[PDB]
Amino acid sequence: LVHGGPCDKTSHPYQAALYTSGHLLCGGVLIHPLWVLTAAHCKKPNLQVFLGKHNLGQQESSQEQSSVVRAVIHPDYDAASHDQDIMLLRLARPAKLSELIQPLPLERDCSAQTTSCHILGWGKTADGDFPDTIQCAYIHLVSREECEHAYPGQITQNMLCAGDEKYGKDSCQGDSGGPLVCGDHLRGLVSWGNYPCGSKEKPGVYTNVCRYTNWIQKTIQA
Ligand SMILES: *[B@]1([O])O[C]([C][N]C2=[C][C]=C(C([N])=[N])[C]=[C]2)[C]C2=[C][C]=[C][C]=C21
Repeated sequence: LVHGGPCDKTSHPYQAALYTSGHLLCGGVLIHPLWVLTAAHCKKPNLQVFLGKHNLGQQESSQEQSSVVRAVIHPDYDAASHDQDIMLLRLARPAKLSELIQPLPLERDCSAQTTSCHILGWGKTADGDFPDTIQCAYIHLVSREECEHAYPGQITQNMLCAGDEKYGKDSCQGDSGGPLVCGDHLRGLVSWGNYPCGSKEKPGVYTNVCRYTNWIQKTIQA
């Protein structure tokens, strides 16, 4: 997460840390006591979901860990374009809910216009290093049109754009599948964007969570 600051330890109960081969691969959102939402490109062997995490370097009294029973990738994911970049992870055990582990409600209405949002994660920072402490950034919902010029012919009804004009706060490698929270509701998931990370000109591209209400429910109820 570029041009951000360390998060308030209490402001991210819904945050998931996805691990593979012993290193942080992705982010995720606890959306149900048994389910983590993430990006589909995060499908890597033997995923280990860590909930209630703040510092990845230290062991914490609030941390909980779980293996993945099932990883459900949207049937229409196109890895070349990131179209339908959504995955559902069935936790081995229903997560021990506390004040530091809580599900986050998803924004079902595609109409909703709370441009005032934020990103969070453990992706590579401005110094080029992976932070042990989770990074935050307040950002705004960038226009369909600006994305249509920043990214020529690479935006669909399944993608949302977000960024900050003044500082250029953006998501980066390691933040994949992390939440875009708007009005205390999940609006999107870190999918892709610009290199090097920075939303000055070219914003960050996110998965459009509202487009997947019926898919998520039909996968949770299966
Ligand atoms: B993952 O964490 O990172 C890459 C994609 N990285 C990325 C994310 C956001 C932005 C942005 N907003 N400018 C740019 C680049 C893909 C990936 C693949 C497998 C596992 C994890 C990731």
